[PDB]
Amino acid sequence: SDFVVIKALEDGVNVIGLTRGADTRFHHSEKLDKGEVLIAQFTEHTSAIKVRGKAYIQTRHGVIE
Amino acid sequence: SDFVVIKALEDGVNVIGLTRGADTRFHHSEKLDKGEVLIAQFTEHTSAIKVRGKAYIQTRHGVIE
Amino acid sequence: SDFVVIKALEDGVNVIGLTRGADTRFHHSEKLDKGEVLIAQFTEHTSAIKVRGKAYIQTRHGVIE
Amino acid sequence: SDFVVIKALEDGVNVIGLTRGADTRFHHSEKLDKGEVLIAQFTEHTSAIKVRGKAYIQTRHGVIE
Amino acid sequence: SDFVVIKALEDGVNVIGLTRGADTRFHHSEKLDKGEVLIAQFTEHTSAIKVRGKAYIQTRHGVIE
Amino acid sequence: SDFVVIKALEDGVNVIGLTRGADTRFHHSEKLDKGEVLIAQFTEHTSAIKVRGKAYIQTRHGVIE
Amino acid sequence: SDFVVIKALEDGVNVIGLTRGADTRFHHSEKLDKGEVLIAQFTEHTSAIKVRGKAYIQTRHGVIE
Amino acid sequence: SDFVVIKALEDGVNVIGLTRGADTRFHHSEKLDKGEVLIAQFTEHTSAIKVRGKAYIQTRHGVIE
Amino acid sequence: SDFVVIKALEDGVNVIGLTRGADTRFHHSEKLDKGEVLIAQFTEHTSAIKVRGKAYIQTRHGVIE
Amino acid sequence: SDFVVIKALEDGVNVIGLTRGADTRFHHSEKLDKGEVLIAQFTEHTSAIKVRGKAYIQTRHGVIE
Amino acid sequence: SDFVVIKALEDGVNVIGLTRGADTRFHHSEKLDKGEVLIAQFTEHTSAIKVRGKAYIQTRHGVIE
Amino acid sequence: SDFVVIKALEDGVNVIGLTRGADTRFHHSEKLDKGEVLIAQFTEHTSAIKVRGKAYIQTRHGVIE
Ligand SMILES: N[C@@H](Cc1c[nH]c2ccccc12)C(=O)O
Ligand SMILES: N[C@@H](Cc1c[nH]c2ccccc12)C(=O)O
Ligand SMILES: N[C@@H](Cc1c[nH]c2ccccc12)C(=O)O
Ligand SMILES: N[C@@H](Cc1c[nH]c2ccccc12)C(=O)O
Ligand SMILES: N[C@@H](Cc1c[nH]c2ccccc12)C(=O)O
Ligand SMILES: N[C@@H](Cc1c[nH]c2ccccc12)C(=O)O
Ligand SMILES: N[C@@H](Cc1c[nH]c2ccccc12)C(=O)O
Ligand SMILES: N[C@@H](Cc1c[nH]c2ccccc12)C(=O)O
Ligand SMILES: N[C@@H](Cc1c[nH]c2ccccc12)C(=O)O
Ligand SMILES: N[C@@H](Cc1c[nH]c2ccccc12)C(=O)O
Ligand SMILES: N[C@@H](Cc1c[nH]c2ccccc12)C(=O)O
Ligand SMILES: N[C@@H](Cc1c[nH]c2ccccc12)C(=O)O
Repeated sequence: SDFVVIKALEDGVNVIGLTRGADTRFHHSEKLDKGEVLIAQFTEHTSAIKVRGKAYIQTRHGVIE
Repeated sequence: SDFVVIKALEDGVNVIGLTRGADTRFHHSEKLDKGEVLIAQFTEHTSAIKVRGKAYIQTRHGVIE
Repeated sequence: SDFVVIKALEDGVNVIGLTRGADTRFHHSEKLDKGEVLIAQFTEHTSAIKVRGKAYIQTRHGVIE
Repeated sequence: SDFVVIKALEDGVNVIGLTRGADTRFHHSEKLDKGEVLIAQFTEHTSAIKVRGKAYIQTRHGVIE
Repeated sequence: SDFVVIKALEDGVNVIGLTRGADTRFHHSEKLDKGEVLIAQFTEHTSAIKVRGKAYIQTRHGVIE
Repeated sequence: SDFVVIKALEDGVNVIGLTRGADTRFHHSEKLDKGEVLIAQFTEHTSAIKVRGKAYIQTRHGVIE
Repeated sequence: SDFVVIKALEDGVNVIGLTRGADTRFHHSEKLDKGEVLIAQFTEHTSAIKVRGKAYIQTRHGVIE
Repeated sequence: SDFVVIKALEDGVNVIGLTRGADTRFHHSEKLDKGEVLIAQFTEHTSAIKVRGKAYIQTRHGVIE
Repeated sequence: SDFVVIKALEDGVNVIGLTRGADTRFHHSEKLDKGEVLIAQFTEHTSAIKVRGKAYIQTRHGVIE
Repeated sequence: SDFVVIKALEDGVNVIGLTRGADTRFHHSEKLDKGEVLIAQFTEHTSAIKVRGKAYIQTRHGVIE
Repeated sequence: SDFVVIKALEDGVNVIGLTRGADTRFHHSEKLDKGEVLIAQFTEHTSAIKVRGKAYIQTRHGVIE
Repeated sequence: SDFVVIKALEDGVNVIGLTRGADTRFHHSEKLDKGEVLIAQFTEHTSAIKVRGKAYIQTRHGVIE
């Protein structure tokens, strides 16, 4: 499965997993402080990922700066 | 499954998931504030995605803005 | 499955799904207003997609405008 | 399955599906007026596609102008 | 399955499908007027395609004219 | 399955299918007149193809003339 | 399965595995001192990886520093 | 299955199929006169191909001139 | 399965295999003298590899030193 | 299965097939005259090929002469 | 399965196979004298390979000199 | 399966097959005299290949000499 790389560029960045299925809700919010990184897959339970806060992101489709 | 990357360039960008199957209706609306990102897959339940609001988008076919 | 990216360049763009199978009818018309984007897969129920109105389109085979 | 992209360059363009199987006949004719686009797959029921009228076409093998 | 793109450069171009199997005979003749295009697959029933008339052809191996 | 493209450069070109199996015989001879094109697969019944006469040939391994 | 390469650029770097499944908790924290490298897969039990501390990271999508 | 392209550059070229299996013998010799082409697969019954006489050959590994 | 190449640049480089599964602990420590190389796979039993000591490392994602 | 192309540059080039399995012995010797070519697969019965005599050889790894 | 190429650059080079499984031990040491080459796969029984002594090594990830 | 190409550059080159399995012994030594070529697969019975004597070797990972 595909994954995304998220580096926080400030404190309090939020990486949020949305549930896979007919129901869509937030199931987890991971806090990243400045400089911390989360490398997160799409999975059986996560089919969309939301990022709140200033972050540098890499995916297969390129960079978000 | 393929995914799309949506960066909101204004508050209130709406990412709308349309139901897979014989019938087509929206099943989820996810709102993004300016600078927020949604990385969203096509899934068993979502076979089309509509984006309303000023956004920067990446897919396998490149950039749409 | 393949997907197409359609950005409306004017109000009232229509993205129309044609039924997969022996019969061919329109099963859904998605109206896009100017600047809205639809990212739509080919699916069990949709084997052809018609676009009416001024639009910018990306597929695996390139850009249409 | 492969698909083709057809943009009408004049009114009254006709995209015609030919039946898959031992029998070959037209099963559907889709009319495109100037500037309209059809993105159409090969399918269980369609193994050849005929285009009548002035059109710009993209397939995996390139462009017809 | 592979497909071929045939653009007629004169009226009456004939695209001829030859039967798959131990026996070989034509099972279908599709005529194209000048400027018309046929996009045709190899299939369960068609294992060779003959083109008669002045035409521009694309296949996986490139252009034949 | 692989296919070959044969364009006759003179009248009376012969494209001959050889039988797949322990035995090898000619099962079909397709006559091409000048400018005609045959696009022919390897198949359950054809494992070698012989061409007699002046022709332009494309395969996956390049051009023969 | 995909893997990530993490080189600690200071003492006390923490590479944290998050549990695969409906629930998300930290199941392991691997402490890296300066110059140590961890090469870690995504696995049945780990579907997201968090990195705290100054580190140089390689994944399939590029370098993070 | 792989195939080879053989063009005779003189009369009396011989393309010979060797039997697949524990037994190795010639099962077929196809005569090519100057300019004639044989496009021949490896098959259930042919696991080596011998060419006698002046010929131009293409395979996946390049050209023999 | 992927593998990593580790060249020790000093005596006593430690290549440490971490257990695949719900639990994480080291199951093997392999020491390398200066100039020695270990080429090590990810496996049923090893889902993360830790390297301690000055080393030159190659993986699919490039060089880490 | 892979194949090799062997062009003899002298009379009496010997292409020798070695048996697949626990035991290794030659099971077939095919002789080539100057200019003759053998295109030979690896097979159920042949897992190594020895060439004796001056020859030009192509394989997936390039040219050996 | 992947393989590695090891050329000894001095006498007494040691290529050592480590056992696949929960248990890790040396199961074989192959001695290479100057200029000798071992081409060795990863296998059911070998999931890590250790090289002692001055050697030139090629793997899919590049060269160790 | 992968294969290697070995050209002897002197008389008495030895290409030695090592047994696949828990045990490792030499099961075959193929002597090559100067200029002879052996093209040898990895197989059910051979999981490592040793070369003694001056030789030119090609594998998927490049050339050894
Ligand atoms: N529960 C939704 C989540 C989702 C994925 N992609 C989306 C795009 C738009 C809206 C919601 C989604 C699903 O699995 O389909
Ligand atoms: N329910 C439709 C949604 C859809 C996907 N692609 C489309 C293209 C056009 C219109 C609707 C659609 C389907 O699954 O097929
Ligand atoms: N119902 C048709 C729709 C279609 C797909 N491709 C086409 C091309 C031409 C005409 C119709 C079509 C089918 O599934 O086959
Ligand atoms: N019914 C035919 C349609 C067709 C496909 N490709 C063709 C080429 C030539 C003529 C007819 C065809 C088939 O499925 O085989
Ligand atoms: N009936 C033949 C048609 C054919 C395909 N390729 C050919 C090449 C030569 C002659 C005939 C053919 C077959 O299926 O095999
Ligand atoms: N009947 C033969 C035809 C053939 C294919 N490739 C060949 C090469 C040489 C001679 C004959 C052949 C076969 O199926 O194997
Ligand atoms: N338990 C979650 C962990 C996870 C993976 N990717 C994520 C993205 C965001 C939040 C949590 C996650 C899962 O397996 O799905
Ligand atoms: N009957 C042999 C033919 C063959 C293929 N490749 C070869 C190489 C050398 C000698 C004989 C062969 C086989 O199937 O294995
Ligand atoms: N036992 C863990 C080991 C592991 C792999 N990748 C990791 C990343 C972070 C922490 C631990 C790990 C697992 O198999 O999942
Ligand atoms: N009978 C041996 C032949 C062989 C293949 N590759 C080799 C390399 C070295 C020595 C012998 C071989 C086998 O099938 O395994
Ligand atoms: N027995 C171990 C050997 C091993 C492979 N890769 C490793 C990395 C580090 C330590 C040991 C290993 C295993 O199969 O998993
Ligand atoms: N019998 C061993 C042979 C072997 C393969 N690769 C090796 C590397 C090192 C030592 C021995 C080997 C095996 O099949 O695994």
